[PDB]
Amino acid sequence: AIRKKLVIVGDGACGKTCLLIVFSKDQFPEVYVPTVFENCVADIEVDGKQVELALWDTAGQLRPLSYPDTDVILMCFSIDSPDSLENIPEKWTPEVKHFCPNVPIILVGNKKDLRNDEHTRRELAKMKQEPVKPEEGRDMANRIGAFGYMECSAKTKDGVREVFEMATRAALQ
Ligand SMILES: Nc1nc2c(ncn2[C@@H]2O[C@H](COP(=O)(O)OP(=O)(O)O)[C@@H](O)[C@H]2O)c(=O)[nH]1
Ligand SMILES: [Mg+2]
Repeated sequence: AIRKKLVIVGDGACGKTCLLIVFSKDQFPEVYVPTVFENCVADIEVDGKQVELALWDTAGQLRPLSYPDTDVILMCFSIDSPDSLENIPEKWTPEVKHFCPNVPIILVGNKKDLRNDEHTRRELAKMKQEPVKPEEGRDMANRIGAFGYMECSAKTKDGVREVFEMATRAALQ
């Protein structure tokens, strides 16, 4: 199998750990771990090629120790948090491109299921905000030079497989 290292970064609580666990175990977690700490390698097949994908979780609140030899980056925000999106160019892209200057980035909008959630929309409206729109994610992907923009929901599994398929294709370049 082809072996590739993936590192996932982004604001705390934007769904990184749940995304990794739903992809690798096909089950939304019932217990809380800040970062995946065991069994970090998942299999995936892309265009006939077997690829082993090592999944490196991070705390988004030492962290640069995860960056060496990375083959692809998942840079995440949450669709229920316009603030987590604004931290993409202000915090995460400067850090990732410093330690991983030419590693491909997939920009990922997590928690897609909350875009139409009424509690989410009510909480954001009291701050004069609304959920991130897909056109905003695409614009940000252009801004930071990401290989692609993907939306997903770890809760519903919608788009999860596609995120990692796109990341693997980017890593194989
Ligand atoms: N509604 C919804 N909640 C999610 C989703 N993914 C993760 N979460 C919730 O969001 C919280 C933070 O998730 P976590 O993966 O630990 O975030 P991390 O700090 O970025 O690793 C937790 O309460 C999760 O249950 C999702 O896709 N949809
Ligand atoms: Mg986590």
